[PDB]
Amino acid sequence: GPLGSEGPVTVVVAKNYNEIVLDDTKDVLIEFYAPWCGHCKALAPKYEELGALYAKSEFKDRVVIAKVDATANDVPDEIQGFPTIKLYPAGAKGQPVTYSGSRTVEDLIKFIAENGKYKAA
Repeated sequence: GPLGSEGPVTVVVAKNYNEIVLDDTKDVLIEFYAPWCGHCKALAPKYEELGALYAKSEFKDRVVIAKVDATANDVPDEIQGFPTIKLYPAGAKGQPVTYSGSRTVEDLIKFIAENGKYKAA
């Protein structure tokens, strides 16, 4: 009620980065960004919306969309910059998709269900 915002997306830190992305029993969506980057700010509200969208509405107990920062944490995966979007298909621990630049939200959603093994959408 009084507090509806705050903590909208799932949090993934080096302390639980592996346990999460590893979870093949469910759909995982990790997005890396920088707290100083501007382009990331615009993608912040977008990725945050769709995140909680299915995270609780459709795949409440099947999908997990979290966002990590390149400042300090696990992030074993390499990055050219940051504005990155990876999707781990449930059951396929070796087929993470890599976005070449988010253009819209409709594309990010259709991707999770397209590349995602669980079809989180």
